[PDB]
Amino acid sequence: GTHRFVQKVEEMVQNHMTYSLQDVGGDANWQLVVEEGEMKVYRREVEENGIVLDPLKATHAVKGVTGHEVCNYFWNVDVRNDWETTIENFHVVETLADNAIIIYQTHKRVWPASQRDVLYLSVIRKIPALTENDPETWIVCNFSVDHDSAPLNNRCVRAKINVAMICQTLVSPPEGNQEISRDNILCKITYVANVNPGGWAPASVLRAVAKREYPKFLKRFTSYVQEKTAGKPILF
Ligand SMILES: CCCCCCCCCCCCCC(=O)N[C@@H](CO)C[C@@H](O)c1ccccc1
Repeated sequence: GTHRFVQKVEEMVQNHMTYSLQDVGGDANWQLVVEEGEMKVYRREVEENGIVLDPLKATHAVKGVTGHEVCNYFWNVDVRNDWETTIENFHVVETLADNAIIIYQTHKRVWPASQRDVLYLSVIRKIPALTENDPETWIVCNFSVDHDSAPLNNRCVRAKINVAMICQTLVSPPEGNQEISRDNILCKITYVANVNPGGWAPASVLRAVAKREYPKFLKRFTSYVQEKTAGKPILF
């Protein structure tokens, strides 16, 4: 890439590829707090100076869609309002490259506290597979940056985030005369969110809200991808 954020991008992608994919089922620092179908949501309870920082990690398996398609839909701001429910307003501050943009958005008051805004670079990347026996990996990384055109606000507390949707397509070609259809593909998703609320709020409530809102998002967003891609040619 040309843009000034290319080095930071690579470091964020690499951290997610090494630390975010790590299996969290047997990790006793993590707690499985939501299960429904193929979806599991885990959290690690962390606070600094009384501020709840709990890392969130979800895993999902979604039939009939690819990692490329799920990542495309997650990244593409032209469809954000089709699925996102926690945002009041957003706009693109800057386009850095064809796969990378900076976004400013304000969120609905889902917490018992001042309204939050966030200012993040959103980038979509493909990580090639080492062999044709393995899945290619598609990732969208959303991470807080600074921008002159979006300074701190009077009205909102500036949250900071480090989020990744990491997706891999598994395929199971059919036995004989049939061509591959969407019944033969499944997308494995890992979604990780590390959110700094930028100020204090009761932890009990913040945790209740995260337990509610992330599984809600994931079900609605993945369903939306399934609907919008149904009966379409598969994008690997
Ligand atoms: C910025 C803190 C204010 C929101 C408080 C938490 C609400 C839970 C949101 C669940 C849905 C996450 C959807 C999600 O991942 N959304 C994208 C696109 O809007 C931006 C994102 O990477 C993010 C993650 C987490 C918080 C805000 C924004």
